[PDB]
Amino acid sequence: LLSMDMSGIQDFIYNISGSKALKSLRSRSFYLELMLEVIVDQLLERLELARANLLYTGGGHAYLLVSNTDKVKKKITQFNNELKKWFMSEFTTDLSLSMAFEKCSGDDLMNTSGNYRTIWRNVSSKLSDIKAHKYSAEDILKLNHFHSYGDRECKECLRSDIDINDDGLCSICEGIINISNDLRDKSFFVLSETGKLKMPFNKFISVIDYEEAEMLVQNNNQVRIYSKNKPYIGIGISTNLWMCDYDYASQN
RNA sequence: AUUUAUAUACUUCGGCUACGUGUUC
Ligand SMILES: Nc1ncnc2c1ncn2[C@@H]1O[C@H](COP(=O)(O)OP(=O)(O)OP(=O)(O)O)[C@@H](O)[C@H]1O
Repeated sequence: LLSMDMSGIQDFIYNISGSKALKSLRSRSFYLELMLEVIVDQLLERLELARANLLYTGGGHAYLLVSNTDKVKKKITQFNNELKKWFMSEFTTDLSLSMAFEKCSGDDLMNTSGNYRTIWRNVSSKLSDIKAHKYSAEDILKLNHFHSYGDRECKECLRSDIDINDDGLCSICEGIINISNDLRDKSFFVLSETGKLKMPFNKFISVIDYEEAEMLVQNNNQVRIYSKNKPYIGIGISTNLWMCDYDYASQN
């Protein structure tokens, strides 16, 4: 039973002070949500496994029931290592993820003597105490010695480490603005290798409509269409992602 | 030269901080 926790959502989502703030917030919550979705899907691809194995997602949590094999464990550990590398490379304190798992048996799941709750609490506890130790030695040394030439804080996004560009905006928040602009009109989001917004596994997210999504399907491209609460799509890798995106300002 | 001594009605009714504008280089 594998559990994942996102570290810093309540902080990173609430460093917004600009005039376009509302557009980013819809884009920022969606950005974290899509991060979690793409990372969990990518994990399930590593496990050569099915989507039905995801028991619960939401907030910064995720719950999976995967095979108890040494192979599974080595893959989980390796992907955790690469994952931690990537987040350290992009935000380094604002967002982190945690991995944890604890053995369970069939007798446990069948609700024999309430041990289901015992294992649930055990996995929660291991997830919540592995967050104490997040950084090995060499990583913490690696952070502290970068006399690296960089620019200053993003206006929309409060971050010293980030480097601003045109109009005093960094790349990440400008892409956030663009995808926010596209949010209200277009309903489908694609996982593509060129795209707009930087995403974990060397991937990028852009926006599509059902027709060019269809062409992408007949383009046999390794794509995952992520939708805005649309059933009956039947387009490639159908992913009716569950999200509430409402704005009265678009009713004018 | 011998009785009043101000009396009742109404004791303010009608009509209820706008703009430049919030954030950064
Ligand atoms: N994409 C998101 N955008 C905005 N708020 C979110 C998003 N995802 C989750 N949240 C909410 O923000 C809350 C605060 O997140 P927080 O940073 O405290 O991390 P967490 O997931 O609760 O875990 P922990 O605090 O143990 O690290 C979450 O509990 C959740 O309800």
